[PDB]
Amino acid sequence: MRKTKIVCTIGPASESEEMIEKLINAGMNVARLNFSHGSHEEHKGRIDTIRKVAKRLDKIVAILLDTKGPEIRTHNMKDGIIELERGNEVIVSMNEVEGTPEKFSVTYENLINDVQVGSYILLDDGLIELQVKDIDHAKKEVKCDILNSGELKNKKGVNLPGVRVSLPGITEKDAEDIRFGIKENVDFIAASFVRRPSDVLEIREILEEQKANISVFPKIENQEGIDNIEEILEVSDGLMVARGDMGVEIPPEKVPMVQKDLIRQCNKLGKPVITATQMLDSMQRNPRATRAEASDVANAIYDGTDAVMLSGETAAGLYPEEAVKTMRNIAVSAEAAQDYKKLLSDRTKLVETSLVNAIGISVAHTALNLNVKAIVAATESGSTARTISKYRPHSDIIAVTPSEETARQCSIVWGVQPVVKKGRKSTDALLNNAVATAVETGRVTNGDLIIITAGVPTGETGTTNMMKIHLVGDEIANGQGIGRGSVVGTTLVAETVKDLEGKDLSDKVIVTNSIDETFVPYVEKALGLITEENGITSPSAIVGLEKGIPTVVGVEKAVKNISNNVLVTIDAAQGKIFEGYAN
Amino acid sequence: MRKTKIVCTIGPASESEEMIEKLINAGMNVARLNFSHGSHEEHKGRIDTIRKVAKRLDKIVAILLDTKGPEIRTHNMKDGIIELERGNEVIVSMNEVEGTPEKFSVTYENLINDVQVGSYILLDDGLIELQVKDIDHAKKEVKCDILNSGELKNKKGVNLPGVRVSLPGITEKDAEDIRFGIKENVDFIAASFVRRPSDVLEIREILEEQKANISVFPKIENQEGIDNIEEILEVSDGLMVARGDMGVEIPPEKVPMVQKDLIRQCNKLGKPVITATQMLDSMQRNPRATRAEASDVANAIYDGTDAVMLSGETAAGLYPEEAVKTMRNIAVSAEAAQDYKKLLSDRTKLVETSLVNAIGISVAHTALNLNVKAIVAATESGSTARTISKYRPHSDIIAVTPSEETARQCSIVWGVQPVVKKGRKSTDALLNNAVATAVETGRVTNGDLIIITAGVPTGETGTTNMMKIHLVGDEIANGQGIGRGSVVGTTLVAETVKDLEGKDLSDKVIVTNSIDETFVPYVEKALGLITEENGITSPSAIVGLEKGIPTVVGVEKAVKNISNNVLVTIDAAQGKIFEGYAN
Amino acid sequence: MRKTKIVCTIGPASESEEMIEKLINAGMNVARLNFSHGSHEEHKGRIDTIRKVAKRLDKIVAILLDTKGPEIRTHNMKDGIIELERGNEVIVSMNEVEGTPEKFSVTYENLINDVQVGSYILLDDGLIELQVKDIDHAKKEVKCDILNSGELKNKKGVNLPGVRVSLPGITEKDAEDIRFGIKENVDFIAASFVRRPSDVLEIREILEEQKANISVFPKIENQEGIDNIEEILEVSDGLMVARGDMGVEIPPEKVPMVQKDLIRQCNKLGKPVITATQMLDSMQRNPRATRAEASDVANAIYDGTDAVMLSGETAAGLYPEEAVKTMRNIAVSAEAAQDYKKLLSDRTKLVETSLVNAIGISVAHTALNLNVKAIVAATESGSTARTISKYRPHSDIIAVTPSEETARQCSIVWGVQPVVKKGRKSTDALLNNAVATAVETGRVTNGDLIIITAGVPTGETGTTNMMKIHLVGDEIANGQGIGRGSVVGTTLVAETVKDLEGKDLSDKVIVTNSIDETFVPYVEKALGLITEENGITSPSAIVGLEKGIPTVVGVEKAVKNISNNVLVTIDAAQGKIFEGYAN
Repeated sequence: MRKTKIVCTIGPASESEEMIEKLINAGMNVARLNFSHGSHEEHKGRIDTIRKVAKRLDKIVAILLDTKGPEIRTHNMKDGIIELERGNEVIVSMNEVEGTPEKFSVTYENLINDVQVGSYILLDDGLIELQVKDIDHAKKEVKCDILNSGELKNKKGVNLPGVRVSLPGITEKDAEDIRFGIKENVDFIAASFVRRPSDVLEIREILEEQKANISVFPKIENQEGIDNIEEILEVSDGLMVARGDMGVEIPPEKVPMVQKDLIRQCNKLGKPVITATQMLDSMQRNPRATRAEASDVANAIYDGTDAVMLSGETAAGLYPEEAVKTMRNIAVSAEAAQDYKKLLSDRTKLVETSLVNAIGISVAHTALNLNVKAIVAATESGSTARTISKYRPHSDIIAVTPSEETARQCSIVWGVQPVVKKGRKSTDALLNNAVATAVETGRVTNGDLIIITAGVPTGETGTTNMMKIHLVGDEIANGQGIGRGSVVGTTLVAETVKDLEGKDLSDKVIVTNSIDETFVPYVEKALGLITEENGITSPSAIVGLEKGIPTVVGVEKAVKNISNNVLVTIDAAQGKIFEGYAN
Repeated sequence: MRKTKIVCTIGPASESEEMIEKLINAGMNVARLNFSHGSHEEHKGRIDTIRKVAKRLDKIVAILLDTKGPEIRTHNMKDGIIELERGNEVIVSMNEVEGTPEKFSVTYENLINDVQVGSYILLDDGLIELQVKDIDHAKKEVKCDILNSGELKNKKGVNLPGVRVSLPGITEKDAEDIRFGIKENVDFIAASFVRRPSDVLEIREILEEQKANISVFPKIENQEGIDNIEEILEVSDGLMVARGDMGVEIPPEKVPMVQKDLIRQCNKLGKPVITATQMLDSMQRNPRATRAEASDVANAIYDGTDAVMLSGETAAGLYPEEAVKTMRNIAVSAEAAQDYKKLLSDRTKLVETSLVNAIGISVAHTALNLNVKAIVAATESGSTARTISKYRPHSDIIAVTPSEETARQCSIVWGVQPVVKKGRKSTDALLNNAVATAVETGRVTNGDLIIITAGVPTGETGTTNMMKIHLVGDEIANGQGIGRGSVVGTTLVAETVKDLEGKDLSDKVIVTNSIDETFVPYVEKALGLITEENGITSPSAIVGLEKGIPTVVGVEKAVKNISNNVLVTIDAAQGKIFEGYAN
Repeated sequence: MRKTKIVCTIGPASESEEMIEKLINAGMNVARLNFSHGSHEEHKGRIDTIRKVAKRLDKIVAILLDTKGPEIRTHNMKDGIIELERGNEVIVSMNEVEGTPEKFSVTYENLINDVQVGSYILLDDGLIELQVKDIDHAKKEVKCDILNSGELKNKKGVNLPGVRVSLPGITEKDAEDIRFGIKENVDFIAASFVRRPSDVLEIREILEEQKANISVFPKIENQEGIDNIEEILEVSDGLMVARGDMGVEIPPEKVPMVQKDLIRQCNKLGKPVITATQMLDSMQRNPRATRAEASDVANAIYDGTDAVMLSGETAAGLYPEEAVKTMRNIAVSAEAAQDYKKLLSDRTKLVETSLVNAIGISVAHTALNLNVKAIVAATESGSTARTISKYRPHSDIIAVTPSEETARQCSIVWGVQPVVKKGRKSTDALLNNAVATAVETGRVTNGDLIIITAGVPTGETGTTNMMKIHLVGDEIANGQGIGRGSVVGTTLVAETVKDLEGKDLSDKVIVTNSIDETFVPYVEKALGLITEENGITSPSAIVGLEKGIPTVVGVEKAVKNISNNVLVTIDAAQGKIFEGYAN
């Protein structure tokens, strides 16, 4: 019962074997490595630690590699710092220059081809905004009106509020960074500043060369990306919503509504979504998060995020463990109080009709109606686990897989708790393994209902194409059931009529030889009835059907075999009797 | 595509081997033997004929044995005929007497205990009604006011409009008649004048002695039976609605509404219902039924009947074949024009939540949404077939079974067409047999979608607990699919750009080596695209995703292996290519 | 198109006539006066300014008076500040004392009777929590274990996490404060720390004395209040959800879910809800709100709030206007992108069946289906407006009323824009006024559909009991309509066949004398047809019905009266022709 997965950025505060252990124990599911900073040397060092500490603690943690991305910086500035007055003008040179309140240079020389008169330009993560007055293609200079007078340090960022910014999909560095991911069988690549399908395909063509198999998760940080969200997902394995970065190009006021609609669009196609940045940022400095921050995280969950990400809190914060522990607690709480009927009801309408989704909706409704304890999803790739996870059911999801990487592919998916069991061949084994695996988790015992979905035969696999509903054994006794109902209650083995005379409340299922006239007054006071032998019109059978009591007759040696005062469940249809609570 | 099953009463008109053949060919599913008349000697003679002609024509026909039942006749009457004036009085003696306009005797001596002053009494199937004026328990005579002056022949029937008529459940004769049924492994026992659960249980205790296994179908002919419908079904395997018999005790005007509500209550619990009597009665004499009769039969179907019954039409009518042929035609027509969405929508609300029904509703919705050609139900008993049949889906039901009797048990169930294949053990074999059996019926071929429901493992069986969705093979080629859509259309193997230059309409999926710049103009005019080799960002792949065309790349030897101008289906997800139409 | 109402707390930053003007123009609908601070003298000064500036700008602004409430403070502390160690113990004296790390006093002497061993106690708005170790009723001292070591200033608050805190419903001050409200005909009283019905009734008995008529809105700040939400609303006129206050006694993590469920329970009964505190708090200091804050406000709206409240932002913040302007913008945006079908569908299921609600659900569905521009609700009290507002329709609500106070009563209700028109008597006048008032708002013109709901006759009033659908005039021409359809398009007055020969596209409705054979080819190319005279089988009439074109015949002087090239709407049923777009 945890559902929403926790991604953590590893940094100086949490390279430590000792600390990486604590974070894993505190719920970390995926390790982010941010390639904005650090050398391959450093990143490789942390990867080894995570692997090592993971397989000592015998836990499944994924590695996520976050690229730096293309960007539009300012070039160097004169005296290190430069100022810009508020009603004034500035010239943005496409050619490199030293910074002056008049002449001022940007690294993306092709800016002049993207903007036009009236377009806004933002500097130092939106610290001070400019606006395009004139464009001169001879001199290649863009003359602008300064608006929010502020200082300007050296290599500070520039943002053009969409504006089809025409950078490449990936930088040369990124291209080398992602081959380093390829080298370490890294699990996830979060791609930066994505904004058209091209930008992903560029990563995927580098992957397909080394037959890489890594999941690619775009970072949608501007309008062009928001606008192209469907076509990006078409080509992507998942998605990341960087709010901080987004809040520069599109107004803070509007971001939460945008966020909702992105997450929505991922839930639709069953792609995992990571909600990123500005989660618990005050826990770099403090040991507990502020209310405004807690609210934020919750809304992340209500909106429908497969996962939640900690940035600086864990990488270079004074409280990292606390940051993860807290992240978890908020998760569990925010989930506890939400309606899985609504959640389903929303997804039932939202997703499309397909062979694969048919089984999704079947397993969803069924799990909800029959109140199943666990859905065990047998997958080689992970797409079943996802097809089940998109419909968001209360039931715990269990992704049994033979692939150690696809296990880690699932650590980020909502609801799914993956185990790695060596593959069976035939369905009949597949099913029995499922049941085994379910129980060995401690998550289900004998009373419980389990639904087993998988893609058989497991050769072609591809789509998931079947489900079995399964009550986890295993009938204590059986015989001929009269009536169709059922109940639970503690036995009262009565060897004679006087063996239950003055010591009688309701709430019990009596276990006798047969029913006399002396038994018939006591039986109707009870909850159930099990009788030793008998047929269908017998005194024992007939009395149960008359007074609406679920009964079983012809029960081999009920008085000897069935114990006294032990809780039991009787099933009128089927004619089975169980160890204590079932369905 | 036939659904509603046809029961036929065998008689003098249709004992003939020649004629029983023609009725089987004309759609007969179940053979009614009415034990109101005829000797065991005769009934045994027909049973043999039916068996013999059935297993020659290699068809599954059940036998139904219809009991006569308890009844309340008049004793003999003076001069053979007697009359009764309209404003007069008559005495009904509980002691036997010769009939007189005053003194007049009834076989059910205990009538005096069931009626009271004011109660109505009906004579000769409701020819003339009386009403109770006084009761004398000394003389044991019930003094009545005659109301509808008519003649009165000897052994004519008497009906007390409910009135808990206190006859037994079965007569001595019936008790002997049903052991004769036990002796011939007869498939069904329609029990007459049932009205409380007792009355069935009396048949079922006689069955359980010889471990008989026969389905018992009550005949509900009066208020007490209508009133106890739920409790009767609780104990019964099915039901019959005798309208003629009912129309005596409850007003013709009201019967159709009562009928509806009975059928409804059977559909709820998945018990088969036979709608009986007054179907095509004018076809004893005529070669074609009247409009009023046709309308009747149809309403039977619209109301929801698993089966339709012919009485005298087939037993002692001049046109019997014609009566069955016509019964079929009306069935097919009345089904053709009904809405299986409504039908499902009705049952979705009407039936209860249970493990078994979960699979029903799953198989129902799924079959409707994905437009599956056939639901193959693997049963040993028949309950899966029925769990599937109650939700009434468009899809043909196919009950594969190892039991030759449970095959016949299904002949009467709506939608289900049973086959008898020798049992597999493992699920994996189970599934593969299903698919086999489906195809061997000629009812599904390769393009088609099949749903396979069954109760695994097949040991415990009891409940049905799983389903598999299955597309009947078998991918002509495969490779790397770009996009997620799909289409059907005829190939155009283009070995070069000029190989499709001037000979080009839309509606085709081109099969080339790769895409040049010379191909790109033609590709976007097409429906689909299959290319010889290539990767994901290739010219061939990229152009498809841009222009929304479903494509596959990396198709081993597409130009050589895939034929020209043959209809094909391409599946963008999965990356498969099919022989001609699929899903 | 604004819907969600904005309440603003007036303070030092916004007492100014100049600034109160700017806030009214920036969307303020209700003025909060917080009686936690300030003297009657001050509050009276602001009231006058609001009234004055309101009736100069000719706008309806309500006054809300927010009581301080009962509370449990600490008494004075030694040296002004005192500290408490983390694993230590503290004694909470029910008798006043100077503060010491050991002995420590609380103003609510009866605390000892509410708590028990194990109960938690919170200090300084949940800064440091304690827990009850022992209770001594002799000394009247509660011995506690300190848990979160922190400092403790003088008069700091104490909170017992429910715990039926047995304070009174109102303080003596509050009792005097609310009579001051009575003295200024103040519109709303937000009652603090409400938690049982008693607490409201205490305000309502003080009101009923002076026949006050003021709406009372509880502040639900703890479990006892959450738990009793239904019974409190039973007795209340509305509600406030103070999140800050709530977030002390119940975990930040859980509050959003609680909030939803409270708002839900108000929407159910049609009581207005104000979502309060922690909206845009960073706008005390900054000119624009943070993303996390925006998100919050939006969720307020998605949850279903009739109103949104600004506290310190407007009262003692540097940016107040900006705070209201921004509050508005977020509102309009968060509404723009929500589904009024869902909104209705949610309320349709949620609210109960009643005579009054019948009209609600009728006016709701109808407004959605027929896409009505405005619902004009004629009220004396305001309950119709509210009956209409609870079902949340897209249509603008217009509450026409004779009462200047009930106008202000509606300023806070979702959707409702109130006008004050002097009362009519007869329904027929009532209706015509509605239509007048709707148009005079500029919100509806002639093409538009208006629904008029009201409670007639207006004597008894009480419930709302009727609705009229009304198309805002006024047929340019009329005659005999053939067909039943309708269309809009620009006229082409054709005096002859050559008067439309070569100058012909589709998209027009031709207006001729009659139809020859020379006209019949051109007519079928058109959208509509209006002909000068003619009957029903005429050449002009017949051609329209054959080719499915909406037409009107017998139109007095169509060629002279109807202008050329002016957009018009023709209605086949009714036989009317309109000025340009209708229904």
